[PDB]
Amino acid sequence: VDTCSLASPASVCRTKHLHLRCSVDFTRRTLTGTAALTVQSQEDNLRSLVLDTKDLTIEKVVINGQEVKYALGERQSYKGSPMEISLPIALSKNQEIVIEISFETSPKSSALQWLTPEQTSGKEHPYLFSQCQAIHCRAILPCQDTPSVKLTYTAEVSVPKELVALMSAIRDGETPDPEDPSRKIYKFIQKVPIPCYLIALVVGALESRQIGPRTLVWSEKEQVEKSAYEFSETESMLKIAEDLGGPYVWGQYDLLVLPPSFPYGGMENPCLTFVTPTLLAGDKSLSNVIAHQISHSWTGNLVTNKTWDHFWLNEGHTVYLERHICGRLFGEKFRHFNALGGWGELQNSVKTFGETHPFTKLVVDLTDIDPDVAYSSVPYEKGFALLFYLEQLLGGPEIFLGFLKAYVEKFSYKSITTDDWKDFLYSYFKDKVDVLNQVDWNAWLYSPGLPPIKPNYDMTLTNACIALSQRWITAKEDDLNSFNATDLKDLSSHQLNEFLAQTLQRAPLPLGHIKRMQEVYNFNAINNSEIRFRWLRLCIQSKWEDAIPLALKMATEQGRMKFTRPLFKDLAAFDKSHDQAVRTYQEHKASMHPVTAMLVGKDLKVD
Ligand SMILES: [Yb+3]
Ligand SMILES: [Yb+3]
Ligand SMILES: [Zn+2]
Repeated sequence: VDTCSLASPASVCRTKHLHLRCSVDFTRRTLTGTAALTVQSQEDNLRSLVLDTKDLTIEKVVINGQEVKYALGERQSYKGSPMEISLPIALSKNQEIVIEISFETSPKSSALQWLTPEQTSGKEHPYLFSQCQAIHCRAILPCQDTPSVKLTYTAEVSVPKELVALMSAIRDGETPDPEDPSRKIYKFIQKVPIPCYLIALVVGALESRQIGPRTLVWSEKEQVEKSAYEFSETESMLKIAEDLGGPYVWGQYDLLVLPPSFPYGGMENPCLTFVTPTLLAGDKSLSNVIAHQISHSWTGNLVTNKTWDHFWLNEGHTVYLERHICGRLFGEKFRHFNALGGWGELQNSVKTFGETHPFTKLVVDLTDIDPDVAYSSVPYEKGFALLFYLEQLLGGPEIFLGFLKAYVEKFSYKSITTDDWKDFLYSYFKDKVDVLNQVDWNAWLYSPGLPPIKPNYDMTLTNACIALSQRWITAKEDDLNSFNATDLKDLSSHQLNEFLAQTLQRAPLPLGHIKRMQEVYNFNAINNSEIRFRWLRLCIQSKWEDAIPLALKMATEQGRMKFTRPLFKDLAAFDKSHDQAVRTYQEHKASMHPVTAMLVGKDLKVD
C-alpha cells in the first residue's frame, strides 16, 4: 500500500505501457492530448479502477472506441484528486485493456515550469521543463502515480517547429506536424520498464554536442561549450559504474543543462539526466553530482523504492556508489574525505530539524506528509552512513561492493522495501549473521537523530581544513594580521569548501574576522556555487550588511533549492535584511518554480 497514491494499488491492476500523444501550447501554458494506458487486471471480475490526477482537466475517457463513465473525487491537498473509471466489460485476471484519456494540464501544474523568453539564455524563445519526482507525474497525466508500478512508454510531442522536445527515453525521429505546418512532432521510446516519476519532458531552443560514445550534452547555445568541458569525465564515470553495478541497460546517457530555476542539483531521468547550471564551476570540481545521477541507472532506476517511505534505498545506495566512483578516479583518501563531509552534512540536518524530529528517521511514514516538505540530506547521508558502517563491519569495500552488485542483479526491474533489502543482506552475508546481529537495526532504521555508531574515517585530506577553521575560530583581534592568501595555497577547491563548511558549523564569527577573511582570501571573487553559497551564509549569519545584496542576488539569479532555501532563511533571520528577503520573495514568486515557491513561502512564513 502506497499512502502517497490515491490510485488502485499494484495488487488490483498494473499499468504495463503508456502511449502519450500531446501538444505543448506556450500561449495557454498547457500540455493537451491523450494518455493511452495499457492496464493489466490482477483480479477476477475487475469493473473499475482509480488513477491519480492533480489539477488536470479531463475531456473524455475512451475504451474499445466508446466513451466511458468516470468521476473525479474531492481534492486531497498535495495528493490531488482520484479519478475513478467505469470499465465497459468486466476483466479476468491477467487480461489487458487500453484506456485512452483526453486531458489538459493546468498552467499551475506542480510538475512544470513555463519560462518566458526573458527567463532564458537566448531571450528569443520560451522554455518548458518537468520534474515528476516524487509525486508530480499526476500533475502531467492521469496515472497510478506510485513507484510500486513500472511501465514502458512511447510518446509523440507536438511543439512549435523552431524548438526541440526531449524526454527520458530514446529519440525515435522527428517529422513536421501533419495537422499544423508551424509545428514539429518529436517521437520517443522507453523500452525498459520504469516507475512514472522517471517520465520527463523539456521543450526549448536546445543544441547538442557529443562528449562521449553514448553521451550528448544539451543546453541553450550559450551554455553548450562550458557544459561539454564541465562534464567531460562522464564516459569514464559510466565505465566505472558498469564495473561496480553490471551492464548499463539504458542505451544512451545524455545530459541536459537546465535554466537556473531547476530545483535540484541533478535528476536521474533515464537516457537524459537533468542538471543545474550551478555545476558550471569551470574546473569539473562539482562532477560528483554527475557520478550520483549515473549511479541511479542501477540504484533507483533498476532497483526502485516500492513507496516514498523507503526513499533511502534509492539515495543511500546511490551516494555509496557515487563515492566509490569518485574514489576510483581520485583515490581512497578522497572517498573518505567525501564520506566525512557527508557526516557533517548529516550533523547539520539533524541540528536544523532537531534530534527527535520524525524527518531525521531513515524510514519515514509519509501518510499525510508532502514528500517535498520531508525532503532533506537525511536519506542521503544517514543512508550512506549505514552502508559505510556495514562495509567496515563486513570486511571492507571489495566485499561490500560484491553485495551491491548481487543486490542490483537480484532486484533489477523490481520495486522493493527496507525489509526486502535487509532480508537479502542477511541472505548474502549468511556466514556473517553474528556480525549483522550486533547492528542496532531499530535505531539505524526507525529512530530520529544521529545514528548510534559513527564509522571510521581517514582524516588525511580533512586535517588542513580543520586546522585552518580552528585557527580562525580561536583567533582574537591581535591574531587577524597573521592570516594571508598563502594559507590557501595547498588547498584544493574541495578543501576550501570543507574549510568553509567547518567554519559555518560554528557561525557566527565576529564581524572583524569575516571582514579580514574577505581582505586576505577574496572569497567574494569565487564563482564556484558551493563555495560561494557557504561563504555568503557565513557572512549573513555573521551580520555583514555588505553581503546582503550578494546573498539576495544568489538566492534569486538561480533556484537550486539547496542554495535558495537557506539563503532566504538566513536573510529572513538577519534583522537588517528581513524586509528585503520577504519583499524579494513576493516580487519573484510568480516567476519561480512552483515547488521552490511553495517551500520558500513556508520557510519565510509568507502565504
Ligand atoms: Yb526507430
Ligand atoms: Yb592575543
Ligand atoms: Zn538522488
